[PDB]
Amino acid sequence: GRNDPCPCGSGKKYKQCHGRLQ
Ligand SMILES: [Zn+2]
Repeated sequence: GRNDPCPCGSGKKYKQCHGRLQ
């Protein structure tokens, strides 16, 4: 859903930015 809140404000990005948790 292009939910890249954080300081990205976009889509997909966050998953690669704040989506990974390892
Ligand atoms: Zn981010």
